[PDB]
Order: sequence, then C-alpha cells, then structure tokens
Amino acid sequence: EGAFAKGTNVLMADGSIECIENIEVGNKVMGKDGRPREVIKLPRGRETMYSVVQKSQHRAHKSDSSREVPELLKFTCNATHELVVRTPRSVRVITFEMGQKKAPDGRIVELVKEVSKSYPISEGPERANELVESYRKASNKAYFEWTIEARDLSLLGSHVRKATYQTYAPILYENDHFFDYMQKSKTIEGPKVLAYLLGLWIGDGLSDRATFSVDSRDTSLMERVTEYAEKLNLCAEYKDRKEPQVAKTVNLYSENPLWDAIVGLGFLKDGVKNIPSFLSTDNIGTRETFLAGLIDSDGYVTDEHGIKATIKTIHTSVRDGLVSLARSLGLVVSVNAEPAKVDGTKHKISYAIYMSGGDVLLNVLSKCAGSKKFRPAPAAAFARECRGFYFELQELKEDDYYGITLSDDSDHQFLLANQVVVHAC
Amino acid sequence: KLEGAFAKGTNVLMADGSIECIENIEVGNKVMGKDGRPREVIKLPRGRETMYSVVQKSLKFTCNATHELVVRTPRSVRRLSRVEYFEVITFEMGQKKAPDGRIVELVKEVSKSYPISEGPERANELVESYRKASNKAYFEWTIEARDLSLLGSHVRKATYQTYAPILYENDHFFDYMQKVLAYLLGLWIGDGLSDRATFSVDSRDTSLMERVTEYAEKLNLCAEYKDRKEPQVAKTVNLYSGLGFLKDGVKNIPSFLSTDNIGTRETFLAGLIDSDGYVTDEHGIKATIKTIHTSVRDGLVSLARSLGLVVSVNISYAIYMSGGDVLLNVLSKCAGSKKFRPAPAAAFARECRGFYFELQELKEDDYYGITLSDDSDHQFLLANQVVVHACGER
Ligand SMILES: [Zn+2]
Ligand SMILES: [Zn+2]
Repeated sequence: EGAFAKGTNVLMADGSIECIENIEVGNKVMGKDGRPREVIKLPRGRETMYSVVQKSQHRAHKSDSSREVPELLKFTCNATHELVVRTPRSVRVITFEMGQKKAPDGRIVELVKEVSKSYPISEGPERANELVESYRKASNKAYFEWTIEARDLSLLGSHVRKATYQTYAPILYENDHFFDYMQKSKTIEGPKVLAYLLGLWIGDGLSDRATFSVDSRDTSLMERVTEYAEKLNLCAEYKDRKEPQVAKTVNLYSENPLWDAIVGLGFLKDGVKNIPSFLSTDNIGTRETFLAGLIDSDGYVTDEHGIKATIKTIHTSVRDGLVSLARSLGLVVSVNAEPAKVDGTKHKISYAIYMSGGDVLLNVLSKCAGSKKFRPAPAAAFARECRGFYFELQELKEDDYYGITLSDDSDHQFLLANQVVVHAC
Repeated sequence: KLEGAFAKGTNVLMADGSIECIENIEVGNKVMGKDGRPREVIKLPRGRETMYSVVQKSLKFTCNATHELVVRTPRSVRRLSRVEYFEVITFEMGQKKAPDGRIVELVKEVSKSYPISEGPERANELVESYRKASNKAYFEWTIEARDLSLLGSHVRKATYQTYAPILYENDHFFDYMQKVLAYLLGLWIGDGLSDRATFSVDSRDTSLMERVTEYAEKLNLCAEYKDRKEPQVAKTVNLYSGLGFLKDGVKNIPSFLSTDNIGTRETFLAGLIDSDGYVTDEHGIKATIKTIHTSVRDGLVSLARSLGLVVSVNISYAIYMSGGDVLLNVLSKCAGSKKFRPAPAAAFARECRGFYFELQELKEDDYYGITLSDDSDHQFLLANQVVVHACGER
C-alpha cells in the first residue's frame, strides 16, 4: 500500500544502489540493521504523491550545474506510505502523548498530541507536580517512535508537527573493496595509512601527482606523514614554502602505490578529484581514517557548543561525496557555501561541510595527527545512533507508484540510497 | 601554604549572590558553593609566589603556583594494530616525576601492546577492565598550576576547567512585586525603545501577539499597537495603565538576575529571545542574540551561564547559547512561532560546563587566598562562576 515515485534510489543489502522500479522479488534491500531484508512483493498502482524534503536552505541542484548545494535527504511517496517518525517526549501541565484524531475520511489515526490537564490551585504539590515526575519516569526513551501516512501528517497540531522528524541510519554494513584493491595490487597498517594519505591528498593534493601540503608548524602531523608514507614504502620528501610561511609541500616517492590507488580507486577521474561512492559502504575504520586525513589536511575542529569538525573544499564532487561518507558513519552533517580563498587563482565559491555526532565524531578525530585536530577516542563503547532531520511534506499530483513489501515481522524498515529510514508493509 | 590563592582583585561569588574582591574577604565570610550553598572562610592565607593566569582558549583568573586547579579530562580507550602488535591506548590516573623531584599525580596517556600472535585475549580484557572501572565518562581531579605543563600533549589538550550554574536563588524580584513582568522586560530590552514602556513585536505572529496581550492584561495594561515602527514588519507596542534594566541610556540586563529566581531568569530570557532571538537546530539547539549594547552582551552572557547554558560571543555582538535541556527549558517559555521549542522530556540537572584554557606563567607577586571549613568540598565559585579549589582547614 505504501510506495515511492519512479526513480527513488534504494540502498541494497550488498551496499549497491538501485532504482525502485528495478528491484525484483527476491532482492534484498538494506535494513537499518546493516543486515539484509528480502523483498517479497512489489505493490504497484496510482495515487496522489507526496514529496518529502529535509527542511534546509538548499534544494535546487536537480538538472543544472553542481555549484548549488543539493539537499539529499528527500524522496517522493504515495499518500498512504507510512513515514518513519520521531517526536520528543515533553512535559511543562502540557505534555506530548500518543493519542487519536478523527481523520477526515473517518479513519481513526494514532498520532502524538499536545495535551494539558489544568487542576485547582492551592495544592500544587501532589497536584500537577505529581504527573510531571510520573511522565518524566514514564519512558526511558526521550522520544516517541511511531509512523504516519503522508496524507495524515496534516492532522498533527502545530507544536507536535514542528517537533516531529524523520531519520537516517548510519551504514553499518561493510564491503571490503579498499582492502581488496590493496591485496590484489600486491602490511596490517596498510589500509589505514593508505586511506589517511588519500585523505590528505583529497584535501590539498596536486591533481596530477602524489604530492600535497602539510602544516609546516605541526611537527606531529609531519611525523605522522613521514611515518605513514614509510609503512607504504614512500621516501616522503618535504619542501619549504606553500603559504606565506605556513604550509609545506610533500612529495611521496617510491609505479607509485599512493598514486596508483588515487587512480585505481577513483579518487581522481577525468582530472577531477572526488570521494568514490564505494567508500560509504566499505570498512568503517577506513572511512574514519580517510576523513581524519581530510580533516588534518584542510579542516578544523571546534568544541564550544559541542565537538564539531569542518572540512573545506572547492570541489563539488568532494563536497557531495564527503556528505554521503560523513553520514554513512552516522555523523550529523551540514553544508554551507561561503566565499573562497585565493592561492594564485581566484575561486568564487568554497564549500564548508560541518560534522557533529559526539562519539561518532570522536572516533574519527582520534585518528587525526593534527595538533588541534586530534581528540581522544570515546571513553567507552558507543552506538551509531539514527540521526533525525526536520522535513517538509508537499502534496503532489496523482502518479504511478512503486513499492516493496518486506518479510513477515522483520521490522518493516529499510534504507533509501540517501540513508533515510523508510517503512514498507 | 594550604589555601586557594588568587591575584588581588579576583572577584568571588559570595553565598548571598553578591560579589567581592578576594582581598576584601574576611574570616567568617561565606562564599558560594557550587551547590548554591555557603562555604565559610576560615583563614586568609597570603604571601608572595609565582603567579599563573588562566584564560579560556578562544572566563579567566590569576592564581599562584601551588593553587590547585579543578579539572576534568575525559576517560578514553581505543584498540589499534601496529614489530606487529595489538595496542590499547588509555587515559588513566598515573604518576609523573617533576623536574624538582616531586611525584605528581595526574592523568596520563598509557599504551599497552602485545604480539598479535598471542590472541586478542588481554587486549579485549583491558578495554573491558577500563570500560567499567569507573561510574563516569571523565576524571574529576586537581593539579597545581605549576604542574600543568607536566601533562602530555594529548591529555593536556583534553583537560578542562569548569564553571557551575548559579543554583542559589534570591527573591529580590518577587519581593519588589507591589514571571509575566520578566518576559515583557525581555521584549522591552530586546527590541524596545528606551524613554518609554514601548517595544517592537513581529506583527506577523499571532502567537506572540497573543502572548504580549495576555501578559499585559495580567499586569493591568492595555494592548496598544500603533502600527509602523519598521517597514511593514514591527508594529510598535505601548503599555499604558527601577530593577535596573534601564541603564545609562542603553539597554542593560541587570546583575541581580544571575542570582535571582531561576524561573524568572528563564522567562526574561524567553522574552528576550522572542524579541529578536534566532533559534537553530542544525547541530543541537542553539539560540542567537545580537546586540550593540555591551552592557547587554555582558549582562546576557552572565545570565545565560548562570542557568548552566554554554555561551559564545561574536558594533554588533552575537551571543550564542546552547545546552540541551537547559536551553529547552528556556525556549518552552517563548511564544515566538519559530522560537518556541518543546520543554525537556524528563528531569534534567544544570550540570557544570567545561571550558578549555591556556595557562601562562607570570611573575612573582602578592597573592590573596582563603581556606574553607575542612568539612566542605573545598570548592567555591568565582564571580565568573568558575569552580575553584581552596584547601580545607580547621
Ligand atoms: Zn508495518
Ligand atoms: Zn588543597
């Protein structure tokens, strides 16, 4: 009964991507689980379609150039498709509670609602303050986790609607293409140092050779480079001058292993740098190390209002790939176009990717060697939680829809290519 | 010896919410405890010693060499592979001999590694032992200013000091009443005039309009909305029918607020945010206030930190505020359409906030110190809310 528009990209169980119309019975799409979920039926038909998009200042790049930051968190579904949502629990006596509302069509739909119980003054203690404590203890989870057909979203009150959000899950699944490439290309620290160096190169490397820049003042980062380049058989050479007494050029010599990877893995294609898509479903440690390399190269870390890392890039291909990779780890990601710097040539626009996520981020930064980049690894084990995004629903015209049906009691959830968690009956 | 030693002029928060320089504190006096309760001063230790300045790495104070800094460092553990072994790196309390032979206790980054050809046995047991050897995610401890340089680079950078919210509450505002007033004052001192009880309100926001009216009525005041204050936007609001908000011709957020009733602080702050605040959800809830009046910037940073909020600043002054449930407890009192945000889901504690800092060895100078009742936690708050240590004494 629930379905998506033609072209909706779905993340398959093996990490590959597939358009919704092309998935067949027997195929396996990705569960938030990182585990597979067999498609048993493919519902078709026509129905009013609704568009879902994360509420952002973006939304444009769809058939134009890539300069415009696109909004990847989106998808179109039919009127009856159930949106996987979350609304925080709240108590101020006003509260958010699971309730019911008479739908126009006469359907009785369960939804979160704002309610209030006003009782006579002079007795406040056992009065209302009795509930607050009970509500605050009602649930360990600080949020409601339920679903709601797109057509029914408009039934929610102002406060609940504005506070309700959808989620995207990290990509827990892991292919091993990075390691596979190295092995078939003929040490245990191998993948790590390679991914890191690929990070440094993507951040500020020459598009034609295995060379990039490093902070000339950051002695520990240079040690790291020398060290890592060493583990791969690279007599890494440094050269003074790069930025009016700030950066330093690094030439990694040995065919060149680092350069062969750049090309072979697709970090360079048609002279344009980028973050190959496979990275999003590859070894998690590898994704983190690559990122740390990127952060050590052209990024910064702030912690005032929560640990946060920013990566700067003039390459649109790196921008979108980074966003995808960062979210594949379960990081919260934001993008902003700002004025660009000069080097000799003047670039108009630069992209700043902001990443946050507590321990998830800490697990990336603890691999950096950058003086101000590194942060100690998490204090304990941690879960890569689902991340929420506020969205806007827009009713559209009637159109063909394609949906999938998951196995009997499986959790009825799977991920779209953009990691958004969706429902399937 | 034995004491909490600060440079002359250091402002400490007293137990009644008032402020006093360190040199003016006398025995028997009571300074503010981080729990909002008093800490009696027993002795007034003084002398000469090398001084060190503490200043938030962009909150500041100057103490002497032996003064103990109240610090926290996160716990941390990680596996890694590397002539080839499994390595586990941890942050744990340890010992380090100082140049003067002194054995100083402090957090150290420790590495334990053994042959991969020996099984993951211990490697996983180590992390296991570490990830349960404590009931908390951080180390709470102290270290003399002069010993801070002993910390290894990694531990040093991850080590921070803290400031506590001001839990103590004065009924100065309530008493004067002869809440609703705090909110309006927030609007009043957020987009209002100066010479009259008139302020600006977004004409386009029934929610807010409803609020101003409803609240004015509860304070016996007609509505009054003479339109045209801003090019088809702000609709002037007059309220027909002291505390210090009106100061020196420019708007100013009173001092007493910081130590007044917490609900009153929040309400005034909600009124201020509804007035001209910008709340964002991006990477955690945050509220941004912009001002030209320094008296306001300073008054707001104080009031915000008093609640346990994390604050940043950025002529135009941009004051950024964050803090999860603490901030939510403020935004839920707002009426603004884009300002309001649901109140916390459960009970929340106004936790101490951390701040990274730079320490700089200065020159020998006089110092003024105090000691607290040996029966206390040996800690108190400076006027800037920083939690400092003072030795306990009989
Ligand atoms: Zn279902
Ligand atoms: Zn002591």
